[PDB]
Amino acid sequence: HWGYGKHNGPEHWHKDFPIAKGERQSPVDIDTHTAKYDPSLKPLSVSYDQATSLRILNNGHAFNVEFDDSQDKAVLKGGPLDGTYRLIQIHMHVGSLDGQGSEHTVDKKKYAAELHLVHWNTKYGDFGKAVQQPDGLAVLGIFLKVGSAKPGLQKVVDVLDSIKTKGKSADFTNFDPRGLLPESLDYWTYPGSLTTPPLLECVTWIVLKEPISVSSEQVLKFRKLNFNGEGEPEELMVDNWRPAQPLKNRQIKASFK
Repeated sequence: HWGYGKHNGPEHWHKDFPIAKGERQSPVDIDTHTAKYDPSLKPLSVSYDQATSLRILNNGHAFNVEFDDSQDKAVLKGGPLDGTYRLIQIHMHVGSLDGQGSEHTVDKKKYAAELHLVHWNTKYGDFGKAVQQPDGLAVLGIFLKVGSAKPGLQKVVDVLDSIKTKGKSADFTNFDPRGLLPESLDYWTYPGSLTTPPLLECVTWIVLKEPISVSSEQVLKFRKLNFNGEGEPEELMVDNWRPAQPLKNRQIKASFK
């Protein structure tokens, strides 16, 4: 399998998934002095009104919240997107200390953590089918910076002990993902990939300019999950982020001045 350690980490990924060395790999560093402001990028349309969360899982690589995507109940539209994209999974990437944790970086600065609200293009029928298309996913990347407690993350924080080890999951209905959003919907966008195996180059990345805040106590608690299964030596799930990949001839655009 794979992970973030020295023996199964980001450097080994290409052996099982040769696309790891692709031309459109994620995450990437967002260079503020080169990213291009595009006046024709429409505003993001987040419609999470009837969102239906299902469960939270510790998959052994990160924890994730899975949603019911049987219909258009929690969708992303607008921005650089054509059509409708359904929310299926929310993943969190976190560091071992405040100075690192995010996968995307801004002028080389790593945020304490990064959330990935993974949505898939409805013209493809489903997620599995969508990851095979260059425009099958729209992933909203949201940075976390230490500050005031975020009500939305607190919902996840309260459940962390139920999913301490790999394979453990818990009911996670009535979770409103709007609570994970910053004030501003301004963003950066570029074509990229999944940041975890299979690393399929299928995503239109939408990385929000404004990080959401997380208290010290909340991040402390997010670093208490384990990569390992119950009964195996404790390996804290920290620094589960893939580093920035080669931008190639790709253009990162900004929806803001």
